Amino acid sequence: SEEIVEEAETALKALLEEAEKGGKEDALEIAEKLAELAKEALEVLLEAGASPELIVRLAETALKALLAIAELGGEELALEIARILAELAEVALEVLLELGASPELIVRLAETALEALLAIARLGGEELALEIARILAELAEVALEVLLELGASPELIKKLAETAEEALEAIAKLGGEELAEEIAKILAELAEVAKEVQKEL
Repeated sequence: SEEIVEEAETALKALLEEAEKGGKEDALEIAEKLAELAKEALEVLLEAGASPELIVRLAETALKALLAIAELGGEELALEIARILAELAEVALEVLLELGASPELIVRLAETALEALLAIARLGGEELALEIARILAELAEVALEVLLELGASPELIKKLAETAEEALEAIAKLGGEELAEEIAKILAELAEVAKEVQKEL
C-alpha cells in the first residue's frame, strides 16, 4: 500500500522532470501520461484498502505536478492540463468516497484541486478564465455531492462551498464584463447545489 505510493510518486516526479526538460510540445503527452499513471495507481490503492491519507498524498502529488507543467507551459497548455487536473481530482474524490474517507480529507483534496485551478486561471488570459471557472464549478459541485454521501458536517460543506465561492469571485476580478456576467450564473449554479446539500443534512 505505502510502497505503491512510493513507486507511483517516483514515476510522477520522473515524468515531471522530462516535461520540464522537453519543450511544451511533449509536455502535454507527459501530462496525460502522468495523470493516467496516477489514476491507475489510485485504483490499485482502492482495491488494496489503503488509508485515505495515502490516496490524498498520491492525488495531491499528481495535482501539483500537473500544475507545475501548466505553469511552465503556455496559455493553451494551461487550459488543457486544467481539464486533466479536474478529471484526475474527480476520480480521486470518488475513490475517497468508496473508502469512506473522513470528510476533512475530501475538503482537503478539493481545496487543493480548486486552488490549482485558481492559479492556472490567474496565469491565463480572459477567455482562459471563463473555462476554468466552469471547470472549477463542476469540480466543486462534485465534491459537494461526495460530502453529501459521507454525512459530512454543515461547516465542512459551508467551508468547501465558500472556498469555491471566493475562488470564482477571484476569477471575476480577473476579466472584463462578459466574464463577470458569466461568473454570476456560475455562482448561482454552485450556490444552488450547496443549497440542496445543506438541505439534506
